[PDB]
Amino acid sequence: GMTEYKLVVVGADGVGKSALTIQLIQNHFVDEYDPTIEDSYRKQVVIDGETCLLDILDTAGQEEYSAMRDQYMRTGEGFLCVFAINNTKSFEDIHHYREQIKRVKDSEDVPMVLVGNKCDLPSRTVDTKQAQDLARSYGIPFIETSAKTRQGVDDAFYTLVREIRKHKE
Amino acid sequence: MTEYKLVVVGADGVGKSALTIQLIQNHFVDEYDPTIEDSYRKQVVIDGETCLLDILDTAGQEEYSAMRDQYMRTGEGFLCVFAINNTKSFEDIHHYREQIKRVKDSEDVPMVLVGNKCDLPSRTVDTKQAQDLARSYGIPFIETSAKTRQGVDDAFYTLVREIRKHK
Ligand SMILES: O=C1N[C@H](c2c(CNCCCCCCNCc3[nH]c4ccccc4c3[C@H]3NC(=O)c4ccc(O)cc43)[nH]c3ccccc23)c2cc(O)ccc21
Ligand SMILES: Nc1nc2c(ncn2[C@@H]2O[C@H](COP(=O)(O)OP(=O)(O)CP(=O)(O)O)[C@@H](O)[C@H]2O)c(=O)[nH]1
Ligand SMILES: Nc1nc2c(ncn2[C@@H]2O[C@H](COP(=O)(O)OP(=O)(O)CP(=O)(O)O)[C@@H](O)[C@H]2O)c(=O)[nH]1
Ligand SMILES: [Mg+2]
Ligand SMILES: [Mg+2]
Repeated sequence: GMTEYKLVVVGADGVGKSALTIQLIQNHFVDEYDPTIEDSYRKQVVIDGETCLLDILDTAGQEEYSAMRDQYMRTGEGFLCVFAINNTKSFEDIHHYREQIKRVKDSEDVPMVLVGNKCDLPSRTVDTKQAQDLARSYGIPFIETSAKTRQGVDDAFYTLVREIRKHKE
Repeated sequence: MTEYKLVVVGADGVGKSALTIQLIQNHFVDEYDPTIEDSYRKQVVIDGETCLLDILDTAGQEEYSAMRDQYMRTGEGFLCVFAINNTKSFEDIHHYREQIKRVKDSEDVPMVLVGNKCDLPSRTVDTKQAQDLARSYGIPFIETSAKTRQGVDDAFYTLVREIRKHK
């Protein structure tokens, strides 16, 4: 009936990790840029008729983290790997997050969703096709999101829960 | 690429148009403008599949239901919408469900029960009562808000998944 899920939101500086989480939890867009150290949020949601208690870890994008990172990558059940569609460097950084999660988990089969955030902006530098091809090579879903409009936000989190559910079964 | 014909039904002022406009245009319509009949196309990716949604936004008023049996036969899936602060709109769900089943000549019709206006603290219809009704119908129940966009994609995507299973 009731199941807890530990979700981890990872990605480079300013991709919108906090804004995506705050949209899901508080139903509003944060226009401010306030760097995260580490925050966690709970949310009880119904996904495919099942009562899920989400425990979401919102991580720091700030580079030079071999600190606290391995522990949450070990504890986390599923990962949202976020890049911003107008930030090519954040997309190139996905390889590093994916590889480190796989290394810490000691598995090639880790519940994960590739998230292309800021899809409300007409300043795209990363094509949907290139990100779709990367997710296909990883064997993971790819979802374009906007923390501003809330487009794809529920889809990204719910898809990740569905991926965790499949892994356990 | 797959086309999906979706029909949004429900009583007067439940937010059928606002839910659709939020999905198609990513904005909330504050104004109340009664619908006669409108349709919208939207290309979306659902579970890796490119879907072309053809959404029919219907009238909540009886006066504009001349196409009702025809769109209930043509429609592949139905969003049956009530407003959580309108008990009469929840009681009206029985009529929409029964007419869809009658026109389709089947008890197995892709359908999602939608409890809209969940952003309002003026609820008159409990989540449990609506969950129990959806359970008795054997259909999913999703609470939505066209204002915040909470549950909107979940409601439309769930309906596409229900159609996909039926097919
Ligand atoms: O399933 C049920 N849960 C309910 C329940 C609760 C309430 N729980 C509320 C969550 C509170 C988490 C708050 C810290 N959670 C913070 C958090 N969220 C994360 C998400 C991903 C990864 C790590 C974390 C972490 C951190 N935890 C780590 O180990 C860690 C490592 C490195 C890091 O850097 C960060 C972290 N308490 C219970 C005690 C006994 C039995 C049941 C329960 C319950 C009641 C019930 O009637 C029936 C069923 C249930
Ligand atoms: N237009 C637009 N802006 C966004 C979106 N998501 C986040 N932003 C903006 O980007 C900036 C950074 O967002 P934030 O959510 O703090 O990113 P972050 O990845 O958590 C930053 P850190 O890694 O230091 O914790 C903010 O000004 C925020 O308003 C989006 O989907 N669209
Ligand atoms: N607070 C809140 N208001 C809503 C929501 N959805 C619709 N409304 C409001 O309800 C009113 C009617 O919405 P509308 O989308 O026209 O409803 P409708 O069911 O299409 C009306 P008709 O049946 O005549 O076509 C509008 O004022 C609109 O702003 C919601 O989720 N939350
Ligand atoms: Mg942050
Ligand atoms: Mg209308």
